Amino acid sequence: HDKSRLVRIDTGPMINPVAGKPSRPIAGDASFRTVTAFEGGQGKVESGVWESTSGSFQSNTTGYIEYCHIIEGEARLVDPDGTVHAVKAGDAFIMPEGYTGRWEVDRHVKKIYFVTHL
Amino acid sequence: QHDKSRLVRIDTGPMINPVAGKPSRPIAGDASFRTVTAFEGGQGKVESGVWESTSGSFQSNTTGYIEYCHIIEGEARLVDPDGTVHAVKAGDAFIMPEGYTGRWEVDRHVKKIYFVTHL
Repeated sequence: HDKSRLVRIDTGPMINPVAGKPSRPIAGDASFRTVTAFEGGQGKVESGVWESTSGSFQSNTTGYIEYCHIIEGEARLVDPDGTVHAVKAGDAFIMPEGYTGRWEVDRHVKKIYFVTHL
Repeated sequence: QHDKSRLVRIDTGPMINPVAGKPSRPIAGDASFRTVTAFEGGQGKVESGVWESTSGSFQSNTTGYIEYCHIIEGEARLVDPDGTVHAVKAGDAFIMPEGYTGRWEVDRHVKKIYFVTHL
């Protein structure tokens, strides 16, 4: 990217998505597709689109803060103490540094992410 | 304030106790801002919340930080230094890179979620 050109996040059909799988699977066989939209701050900042199929898996954001904006489908985030957060298209949230809750995806979900490494 | 084991949800409902502001580089129309901070982290490095502007135009200057914007209501145009026009409306997400100096043109009213990371 260049300092004088706005970077738009394309929420249309994913171009050359990267395949992935959760590193902390719980249940089901969730698989991921990601497209990076932006990289800056000498490797410390990244943004793009991510998709998951059904399943459950644990987060660990030790070392970074992540903003999420659900754009399609739905999921539940369940904090370590059991507090359930139902998220659906249009919902925005932040996983603070060192967040270790889990994702439960009944069907399908897509989000925009913005990550800042500390 | 926040805790590492509690998800932080950004309230996109009515602005509660917003802080009033004005553009640093107004162009035309006396745009007036309201901001509500949702999150502060990384010992001053990261801030996120909701921001609104009334009609008008103003020039940005993001020297020292990267800003993610997600339009949640209304619409605007962002015009890059070279004249490239970006029409933005509800649901559109974009990033102003560090040192961005394009301008905003708000015909009526616009509201966005912002996430800023200082460099």
